[PDB]
Amino acid sequence: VWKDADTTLFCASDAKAYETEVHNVWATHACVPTDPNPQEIHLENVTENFNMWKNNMVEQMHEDIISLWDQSLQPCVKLTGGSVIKQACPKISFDPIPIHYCTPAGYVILKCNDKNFNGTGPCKNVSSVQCTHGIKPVVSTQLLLNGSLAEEEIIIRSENLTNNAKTIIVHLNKSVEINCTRPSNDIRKAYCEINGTKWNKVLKQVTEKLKEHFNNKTIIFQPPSGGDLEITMHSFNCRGEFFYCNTTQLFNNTCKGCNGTITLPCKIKQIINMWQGTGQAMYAPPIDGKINCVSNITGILLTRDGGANNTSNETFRPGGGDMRDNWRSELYKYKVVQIE
Ligand SMILES: N=C(N)NCCN1CCN(C(=O)N2C[C@H](CO)C[C@H](C(=O)Nc3ccc(Cl)c(F)c3)C2)CC1
Ligand SMILES: *[C@@H]1O[C@H](CO)[C@@H](O)[C@H](O)[C@H]1NC(C)=O
Ligand SMILES: *[C@@H]1O[C@H](CO)[C@@H](O)[C@H](O)[C@H]1NC(C)=O
Ligand SMILES: *[C@@H]1O[C@H](CO)[C@@H](O)[C@H](O)[C@H]1NC(C)=O
Ligand SMILES: *[C@@H]1O[C@H](CO)[C@@H](O)[C@H](O)[C@H]1NC(C)=O
Ligand SMILES: *[C@@H]1O[C@H](CO)[C@@H](O)[C@H](O)[C@H]1NC(C)=O
Ligand SMILES: *[C@@H]1O[C@H](CO)[C@@H](O)[C@H](O)[C@H]1NC(C)=O
Ligand SMILES: *[C@@H]1O[C@H](CO)[C@@H](O)[C@H](O)[C@H]1NC(C)=O
Ligand SMILES: *[C@@H]1O[C@H](CO)[C@@H](O)[C@H](O)[C@H]1NC(C)=O
Ligand SMILES: *[C@@H]1O[C@H](CO)[C@@H](O)[C@H](O)[C@H]1NC(C)=O
Repeated sequence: VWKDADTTLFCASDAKAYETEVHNVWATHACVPTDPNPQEIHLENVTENFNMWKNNMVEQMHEDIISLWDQSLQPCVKLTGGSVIKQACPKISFDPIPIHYCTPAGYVILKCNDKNFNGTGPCKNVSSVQCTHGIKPVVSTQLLLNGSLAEEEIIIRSENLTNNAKTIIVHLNKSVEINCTRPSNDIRKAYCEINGTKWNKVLKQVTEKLKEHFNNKTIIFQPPSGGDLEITMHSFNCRGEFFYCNTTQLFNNTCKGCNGTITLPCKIKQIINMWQGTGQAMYAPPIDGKINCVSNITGILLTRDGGANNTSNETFRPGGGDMRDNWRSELYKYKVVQIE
């Protein structure tokens, strides 16, 4: 027997000894070793209600990544309003690793094994576990990177699809590779390569699905309508450098004669609007050599235009900024219960 409850979680990872990569270093002192023998217990004929938009695990993971980034990605200058601090900012080794979130004695994690689970409402195939799976804490905007994939169809996730102020998480069932490079020897100019055939096939399927939720209306994609570079661009961190990539070529409804390699223009930025809290961090110029990251696009962050009930269209724009939706997109099938 159990009841919905919150408690302090603990983390587990496969961190290595002597490795200087910051995620490894942080997991070495902040987490325990991964469960050598994990085994979930199935709860026969048990239906449970989940709410990925109201999940204290998300808040706790957010706390951890903030602590991780604050211990590892030390900006040269942090203009956090008023006075400014110019601490140490050596170049570091940055590559996220999987982190497990685990419950203490007296608690368990309920796991939604419904393959069409959209993140809210009842779950028919419930299992109990001691730790979540390994979740990579990938910080990004617009595109969710290096995550898990929907096991069946593309899933639409939203706290309330009818309210246009609620972010939509698109969970893909097929990943799309995005290959980003800053060639060696403008040191800040880069480019991301995406296969256009693939991207346009998935993007078409996303419109088909969104049609299902918006009574077969005309689905239109448009670039963000204003804001800072972090959300009008696809932002992410590659080898400790902050990439800002123009996704206009991705969120055009054009696709013809357009089906080759899509080349997104990118910049490595030194001055960043932080995602942890309102403030500005400045880092040193980028490192030498070929900077390259090959990542899987496993989801999209979408915001729907308002003032369209009286039209025949629904316009969708890439979103982002609140990193909790990134953790949400992986924590959606977990919930913490107390053993009564
Ligand atoms: N948890 C709650 N409830 N609020 C937190 C909000 N608090 C306050 C201030 N916050 C902003 O103001 N933000 C707006 C800002 C643009 O002005 C950009 C920020 C960004 O996402 N930065 C970013 C940097 C690097 C990478 Cl790689 C990346 F993927 C993203 C988001 C966030 C946290
Ligand atoms: C229910 O979940 C279990 C894992 O706990 C899985 O093996 C099984 O295929 C699931 N059943 C359905 C119908 O999805
Ligand atoms: C998710 O599924 C539940 C089923 O109970 C439904 O009530 C809810 O509207 C769905 N949400 C979305 C965004 O499809
Ligand atoms: C990228 O996707 C492929 C297939 O979708 C998968 O096998 C691979 O593990 C993924 N890579 C990462 C780093 O998640
Ligand atoms: C992904 O989901 C779409 C529907 O959203 C479906 O048409 C397609 O066949 C699915 N792909 C795979 C590989 O399951
Ligand atoms: C969803 O948002 C719409 C639009 O504001 C609102 O009218 C409706 O009450 C919301 N639904 C719920 C269940 O809160
Ligand atoms: C990524 O792009 C670079 C430059 O275009 C290329 O040299 C490299 O082979 C690519 N790698 C993959 C896995 O696509
Ligand atoms: C792009 O994707 C399509 C379909 O997924 C594939 O057939 C094609 O070979 C890819 N293009 C390149 C240059 O790899
Ligand atoms: C992205 O590129 C398009 C076309 O070159 C341009 O109109 C747009 O201003 C760019 N995005 C930003 C945020 O500057
Ligand atoms: C995604 O995973 C690949 C393989 O592990 C890695 O090379 C890449 O840097 C990751 N991307 C991000 C944005 O962390």
